[PDB]
Amino acid sequence: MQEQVSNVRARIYKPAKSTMQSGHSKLKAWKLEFEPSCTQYTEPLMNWTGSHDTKQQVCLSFTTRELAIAYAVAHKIDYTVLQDNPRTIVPKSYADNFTKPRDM
Repeated sequence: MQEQVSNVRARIYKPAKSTMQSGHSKLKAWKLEFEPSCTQYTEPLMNWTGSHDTKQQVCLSFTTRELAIAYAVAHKIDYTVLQDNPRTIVPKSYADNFTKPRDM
C-alpha cells in the first residue's frame, strides 16, 4: 500500500561531539550521500603514495552543514540529517512537600 516516486534523496550526516583544535590537518566534518539518478559517472581521479588510495562510493564530504544542505536545496532535494549519537531525554523527576497544623 505504498507509492512509487521517481526522485533522488540527499543523505547528510553530522560528525561526533569532540574537543575541537585537537590536532587536525584536514577539512571534513559533515558527510553527504545522494541516491543514484541515471547515467551515473565514474569516480574521480585520486592517487597517493604514503597510503594506498581507497575506492570511493560516489560519497561526498563537506565541512559545514551550510555547504551540505546547500547542495540539496539547489534542486529542492529531500535531505535527511543523521546524528552521530541518540537523543536522550532529561531525567523525569518530581518534588514533594507536606505541612501539618500547630496544636497548642
